Amino acid sequence: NTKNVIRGKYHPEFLQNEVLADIFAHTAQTLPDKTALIEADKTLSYGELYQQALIMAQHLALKGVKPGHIVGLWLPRGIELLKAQLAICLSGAAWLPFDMDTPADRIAVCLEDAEAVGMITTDEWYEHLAEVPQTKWTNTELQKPLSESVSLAKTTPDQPAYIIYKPKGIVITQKNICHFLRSENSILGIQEQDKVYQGFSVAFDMSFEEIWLSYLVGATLWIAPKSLVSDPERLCQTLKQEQITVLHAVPTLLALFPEDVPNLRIINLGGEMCPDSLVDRWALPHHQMFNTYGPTETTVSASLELLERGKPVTIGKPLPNYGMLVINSERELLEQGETGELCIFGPSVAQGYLGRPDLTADKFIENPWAMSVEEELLYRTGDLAKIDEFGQVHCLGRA
Ligand SMILES: NCCC[C@@H](N)C(=O)O
Ligand SMILES: [Mg+2]
Repeated sequence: NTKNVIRGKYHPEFLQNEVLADIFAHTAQTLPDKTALIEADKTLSYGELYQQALIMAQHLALKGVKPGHIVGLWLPRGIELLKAQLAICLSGAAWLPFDMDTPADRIAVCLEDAEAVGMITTDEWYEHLAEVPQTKWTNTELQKPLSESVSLAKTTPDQPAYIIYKPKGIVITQKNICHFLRSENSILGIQEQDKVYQGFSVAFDMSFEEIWLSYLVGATLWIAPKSLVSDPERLCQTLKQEQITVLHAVPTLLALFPEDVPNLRIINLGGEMCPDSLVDRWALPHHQMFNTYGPTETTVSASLELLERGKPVTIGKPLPNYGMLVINSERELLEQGETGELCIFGPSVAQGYLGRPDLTADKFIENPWAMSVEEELLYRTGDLAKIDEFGQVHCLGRA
């Protein structure tokens, strides 16, 4: 019996024998005629999206892409970016996402580091990649008709699903991300009826909360243009105009909203702990306001907190099947109250840092207190924390 190890709810059924392609293919076959993507006035259905991405994936397979390969992704915000991400996924490979504003030299560095077999871009952007040695395919050429269908080798849960980036490549597995999706959505509860704002760059974790939760339940995505992403008041009006029901964002953006958006079902605030003033402003009755915390090394999020006016803001309790404990300099578990390094365990702990066994073995360590085979690996956040007399974890800055 120990009050110094804090777990999320027990849900072994969130650990399935699945991969991202399985989740999306299920959603697309179940709701082919449902609209999946919205870009201004263009709309694509789940069935249309699935077929187009499958054609692109067969083209990747023809060009030599197989499960376990890493494919760079660099396209403008929009339907084509998401379709290309999905095409990489359907091919069985993991994608390395690049923000719109990534300099070509950084792209080259990341592709080299990951040993990527190639990357997807557009014709317009293809010219900008002269100094990139790796193979560069255009969505256009990958969308050409095929004279015969190509069988796609399936990938395994232990294979990478994506790699998030001097550069540190964090390797997230199919297992990691599929479990994270099911775990967080058991609490958030994104529904198929929802209309979800898609404003994050695919290089950030919260883009997964936007896109792939929606894929999981078949919600509809309204993809924000680059112009809108930097205009909080124009965005505050756009959310009302399009009647978006789900918004993932960081506290500062919400704090820059002039009025309320009453038609927002769920408000998931990542990035930073929400200030009390923003809670009192937005934790309204017709709003379910959440604050999600977690390092990229444990798949998007690790804990989630339901915000309420007058309830002090904390990082919440771990997500289902996630766990948190506090250790000291000697890598040994501390009794409650005595502060130390916050560590996270569970099935969504990343594989580690790509091609850097030194640092990986330094920060991903054996868990001597695992109560199952999914808890055998602790990621040391580098944060300092303590468990209070309420079983709640409190962050206390960096080490
Ligand atoms: N919901 C989590 C917020 C995003 C944070 N994990 C990050 O590393 O960017
Ligand atoms: Mg991090």
